[PDB]
Amino acid sequence: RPRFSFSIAAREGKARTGTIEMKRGVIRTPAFMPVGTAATVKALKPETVRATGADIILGNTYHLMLRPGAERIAKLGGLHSFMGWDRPILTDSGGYQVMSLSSLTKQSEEGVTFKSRHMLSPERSIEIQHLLGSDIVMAFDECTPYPATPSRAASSMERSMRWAKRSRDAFDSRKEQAENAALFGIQQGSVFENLRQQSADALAEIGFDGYAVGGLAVGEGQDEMFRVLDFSVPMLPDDKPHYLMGVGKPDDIVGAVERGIDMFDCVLPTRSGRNGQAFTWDGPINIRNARFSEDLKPLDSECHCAVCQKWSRAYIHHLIRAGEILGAMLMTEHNIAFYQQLMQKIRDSISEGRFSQFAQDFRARYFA
Amino acid sequence: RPRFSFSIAAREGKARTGTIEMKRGVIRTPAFMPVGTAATVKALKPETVRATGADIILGNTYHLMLRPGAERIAKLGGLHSFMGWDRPILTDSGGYQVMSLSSLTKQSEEGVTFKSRHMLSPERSIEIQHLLGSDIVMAFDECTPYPATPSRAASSMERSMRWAKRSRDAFDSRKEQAENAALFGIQQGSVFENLRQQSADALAEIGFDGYAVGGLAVGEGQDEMFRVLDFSVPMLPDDKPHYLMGVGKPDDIVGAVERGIDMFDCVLPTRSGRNGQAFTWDGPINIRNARFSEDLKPLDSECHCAVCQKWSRAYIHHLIRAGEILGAMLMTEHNIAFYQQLMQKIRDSISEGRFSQFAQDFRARYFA
Ligand SMILES: N#Cc1c[nH]c2nc(N)[nH]c(=O)c12
Ligand SMILES: N#Cc1c[nH]c2nc(N)[nH]c(=O)c12
Ligand SMILES: [Zn+2]
Ligand SMILES: [Zn+2]
Repeated sequence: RPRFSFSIAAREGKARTGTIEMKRGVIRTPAFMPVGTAATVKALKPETVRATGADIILGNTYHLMLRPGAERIAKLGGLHSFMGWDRPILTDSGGYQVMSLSSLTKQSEEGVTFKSRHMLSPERSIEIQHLLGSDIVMAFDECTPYPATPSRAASSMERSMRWAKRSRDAFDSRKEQAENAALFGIQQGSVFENLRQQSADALAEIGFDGYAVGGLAVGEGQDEMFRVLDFSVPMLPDDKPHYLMGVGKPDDIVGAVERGIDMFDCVLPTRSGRNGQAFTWDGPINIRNARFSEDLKPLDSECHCAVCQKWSRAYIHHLIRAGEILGAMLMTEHNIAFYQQLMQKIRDSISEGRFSQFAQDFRARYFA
Repeated sequence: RPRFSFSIAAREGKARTGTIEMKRGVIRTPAFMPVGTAATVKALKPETVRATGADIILGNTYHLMLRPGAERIAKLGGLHSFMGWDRPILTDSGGYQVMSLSSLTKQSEEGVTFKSRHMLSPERSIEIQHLLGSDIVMAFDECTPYPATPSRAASSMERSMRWAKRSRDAFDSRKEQAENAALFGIQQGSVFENLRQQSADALAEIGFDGYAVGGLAVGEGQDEMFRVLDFSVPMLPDDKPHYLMGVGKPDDIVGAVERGIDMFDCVLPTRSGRNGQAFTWDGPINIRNARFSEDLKPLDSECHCAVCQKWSRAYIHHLIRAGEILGAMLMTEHNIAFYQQLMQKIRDSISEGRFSQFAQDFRARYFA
């Protein structure tokens, strides 16, 4: 297999379906990436993640650099061996999380220093991702808070683009990395069209293997995110993957595919799983609700996951109410499976030229 | 398969190996029973429990009667369907737990009433076990606290024996239960030989499918428990299973088999698993200890479990230190697997007439 090859096998409007071939495996697109904080997809064995249909998972520069340490994981053989996932891993660069989780920060042109004292810069971020043995490396960016004035949004975007160039060069500098991994740039600009264009252009000029749409999962309502996607994704190179970071709910995902996005990540299925929220084709339910205490149906009536073929709502209800680990396990497995079944339905419907009808049908039921 | 058939296929000194055939399956003896509070073996899918080699698991009258409720589980189809375990289940009667976990109790000849207001009596305990669809029903007893004066120990034992007769008759009264399940009596008497004899005798006179040794897991040191086992187990009918309740550490188990016990249960492998204690043939280790942070070996060098073939100490160390659910999962799977491998080694060595040498060899290493 090649280092990186994105091929589009079918299209419908702005939506696309295909594959990314990399050395550790093939990624079917549009793709949902379970998130794996902190070298684990919470409450799932790797094999279980794979069984739900996941082709790739996300790891985080920020958390692993604090625990257990980037150099340590490198010493132990890389993230894949450490956690037992042998397929592609995309690592976020830390750009977001450093500002999100740190107890104290100092931002500067050089990078960000923080307490949880550490510095994170384009160079270090790319080095950490290297040490982890990431397959898809993210540029070190700044995720602009929402809302943002045009001035501050512009300043932030410009910095991110300078950091994008520094990320590129740091990646290319490391032969082993350049030859075996891929590098994705990250578009910023808040919700402003001219800034998103200048950002798209700076990224394309630098050149990346894929293009992420940053900053649209930090407060924007769906209508606003969709409006920004409407003009923003066509700015990106058509022949490269389009990754919407941090999105999202099943309906976010469907609308974003309708707008040209090929890759997604979100903690919602996992986190909300452990809190008792289960996704269904008729909308999300809270399994803790009293009305499920003697409900013998599965979580969802059509889901093929192992959880739905074996246990009832009533049981899972009991587990979560009891704070039992197996509840978290079952809820999470179901939710990730559901997300993967959604992606398959999306891929298949685009392949067959009936995606717009799928999206309409999905919405009708999900929102009923 | 018959309702109940215990056959002894080989012996060595007081130790025995064989099988219990029941309608839902065969139990290899000596047997370790993972404990399944509250309709779950914590952090394991049923299938995972089975894969470690478990033939039967323990459920608890006390906890399930409070949550989710005995009648409710009966409504939903019985404990086996509810939790997805289709093999034998032994249910404890509540005798122990009511006094152990309840917030307020009133003991009387009729039974125990408690707040966590509920009453538990021989009749209700047996009815609850029925409702759950238990395969091996335990008599409702009183687990005498340790230490105990001879007077109080005698009074407690006598009550337990009256309750044993009431348990027997309540069980026999329910045709469905009498025909498909088994009933085990429970010997009490504290550490006193004459009381253990009177108890053994009252139990044998009543007649049960198996005989448990109660009250030896509530403070007694090993030397004392072994001394009491030394005279107590020969008092029980030889041709019926001998169950030591609540025991124990791997070395407890080996010494108790040496004294004629065929069945064990304990929360140690599960609970201590989640707290970071892993069993090894060289003794238990605490995986949280700093010295495991870059240790690439498996939990144990010889263990065949899935955990030891796939993940390192270093990873599991990281998980538990991070309070990750997958740490609890992996630790628990390993620990139960280890317990089952111990039981297999015991069964095989008795079958081959080299159990006394196994026990000596085990102790030498484990205590090295
Ligand atoms: N919005 C949003 C984001 C979610 N994850 C992100 N990660 C990075 N590196 N940048 C981003 O803007 C975001
Ligand atoms: N010792 C001890 C025991 C552990 N579980 C028990 N369960 C019952 N019913 N009785 C017992 O004495 C004990
Ligand atoms: Zn499901
Ligand atoms: Zn193991």
